[PDB]
Amino acid sequence: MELSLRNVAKIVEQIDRAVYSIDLAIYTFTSLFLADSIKRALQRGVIIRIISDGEMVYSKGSQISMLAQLGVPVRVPITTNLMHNKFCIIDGFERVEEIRLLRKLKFMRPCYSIVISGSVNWTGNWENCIITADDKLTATFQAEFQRMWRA
Ligand SMILES: [Cl-]
Repeated sequence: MELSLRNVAKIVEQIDRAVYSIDLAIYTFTSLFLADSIKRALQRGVIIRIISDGEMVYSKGSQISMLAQLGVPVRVPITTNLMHNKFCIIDGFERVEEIRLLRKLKFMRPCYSIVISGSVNWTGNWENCIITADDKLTATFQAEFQRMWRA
């Protein structure tokens, strides 16, 4: 239970350093530490999207409603949302590039894609956490995120 504290700390820190975008796919979202980092990211101008489960979104105590009220778009598949892992994409290449077109930015702040992944908890735990900056893995996660976002 100590590694989960260390891992969450590293994840919050990664979210704090998000420049343009955060795409999060999670089964249950109860971590106050994660939810607050998303808050600070949103206040920092970062565009954030969240994909979760319809039933778990209204469970106790979910942080989804608190984030959705701040203007964070949340989409849930129906039904239900079964995943093999929860993941977070920070400044994914394709996602940042599409933001470039949306805001029509003349200049780009330097950044790079970071993928955080871990085991799904069905019942604030981040077990089997991996943090890496490989675009090969990034593009795959982004593609999966794009798919669920459509549906
Ligand atoms: Cl989860």
